[PDB]
Amino acid sequence: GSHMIKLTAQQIFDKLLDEEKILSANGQIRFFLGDVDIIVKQKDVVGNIIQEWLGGWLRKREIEFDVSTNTQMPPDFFLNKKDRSRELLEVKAFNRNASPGFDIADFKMYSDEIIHKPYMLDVDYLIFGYDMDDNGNVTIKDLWLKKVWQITRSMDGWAINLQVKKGVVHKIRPGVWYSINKKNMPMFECLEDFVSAIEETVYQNPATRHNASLWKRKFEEAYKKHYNRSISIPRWHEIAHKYKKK
Amino acid sequence: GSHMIKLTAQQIFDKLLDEEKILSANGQIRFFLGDVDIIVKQKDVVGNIIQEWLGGWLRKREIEFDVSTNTQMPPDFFLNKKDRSRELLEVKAFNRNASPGFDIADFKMYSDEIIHKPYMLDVDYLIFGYDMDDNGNVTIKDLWLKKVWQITRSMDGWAINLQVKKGVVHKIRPGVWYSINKKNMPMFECLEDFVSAIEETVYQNPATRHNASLWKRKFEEAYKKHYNRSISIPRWHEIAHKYKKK
Ligand SMILES: [K+]
Ligand SMILES: [K+]
Ligand code: NA
Ligand code: NA
Repeated sequence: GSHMIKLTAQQIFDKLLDEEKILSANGQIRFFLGDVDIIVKQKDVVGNIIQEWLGGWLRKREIEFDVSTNTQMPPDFFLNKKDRSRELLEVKAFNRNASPGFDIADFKMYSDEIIHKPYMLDVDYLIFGYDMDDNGNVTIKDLWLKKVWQITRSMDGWAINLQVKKGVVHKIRPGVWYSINKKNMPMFECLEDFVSAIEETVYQNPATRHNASLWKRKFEEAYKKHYNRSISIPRWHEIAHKYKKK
Repeated sequence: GSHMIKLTAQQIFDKLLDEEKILSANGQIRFFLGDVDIIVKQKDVVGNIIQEWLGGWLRKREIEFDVSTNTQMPPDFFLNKKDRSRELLEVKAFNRNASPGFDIADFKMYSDEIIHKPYMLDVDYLIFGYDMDDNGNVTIKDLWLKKVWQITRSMDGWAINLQVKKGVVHKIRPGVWYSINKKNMPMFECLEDFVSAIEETVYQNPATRHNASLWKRKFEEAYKKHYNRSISIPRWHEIAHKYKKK
């Protein structure tokens, strides 16, 4: 009939890698109508549909989950139906030939979110590095399971890597975590440093400066409630050198 | 092996209607990867892919054609490989629940094109009125084969229905030819009236006014060369009443 198992993000990662054999797998978008079917070669559609496909893959393996009603904020899937603060999964996809084109989240929303819901910082990002050839055959060249702090970095002029347009801050932007090329700007080494960057960015950004004063304390108390454990966020000025050039 | 037939636009229209049974047919976009396949419910992708599907349908029925290298101008298919001025096919698709969302062509380009290539006015438009339900099943609710003059009309403030933004003319826009509701603005009754609208629109539009003086003569001579037959384009002022309100 129906025997539904509960899985974690690491089990899903490992299952796709070993059991599905995702790295060697082949796939393609296809449109059927009447008695004719054709390949579909629209390249931008692949990234939006991998998330839907994992949905179908989970649902076909009887794996237990809920879906997120908010597209703007993480997560995409709740892997624990009874605990919606833990076992949280975000699916991301980008064309592997170029740098990662996905966004993490609007900075203003995310800086507020992680005070109210610090457990969002422990969301797992299942990232598909996909590729589509000229014939339309889609393949997953790379697959990753990473934390938000593992896929972001600092930038020039701001504490965290941002999308800034005409001096106005928008979305937190990912770095190139996978490159063996050792740049002057590496990814954040730990959660505390990422959060330290967020803290300072709150003050740097004129839009979010109004709630910069209390931010550190408010976050550390909120982390304590939800995790029953203190966390020490270093000052950005002390740790900035690890992530900048000079 | 391969027995390839030559068809005309009306034969293709009738074949789809009776032999394919397009009106009662069912279809859907679908993404395969590994061993999981899912429905794809992105609604904007359907319109772009019907054109590709007809390509596949022609190619699977051994039907002879060439494809157009220019997306901005008609046609999409050349149904006569030896005569690329005749048997020209444009495929259009719109969601049947709303009014037609497709464009005919940029007006500046099209006003110049029909002097150099008057045979473009005899292009056949195979128009798919499609629909996608909540489950993702695509159906062709209506199918039409029409001329450009049968799917356009006048508007308020210009001789032909246009997309105007801040007093700047862009694309020729289709009317609602299919509606049994008899509006004050009907579609053009014949080719000559459509062309009369184009002629006047050339002068009305400040961008194309520089070549408005000679336009009528230049067009009528060009029509004569290509068709070996004179054509009389009426003055727009005389016929405007048929297409306006007052
Ligand atoms: K997001
Ligand atoms: K066109
Ligand atoms: Na979400
Ligand atoms: Na074309």
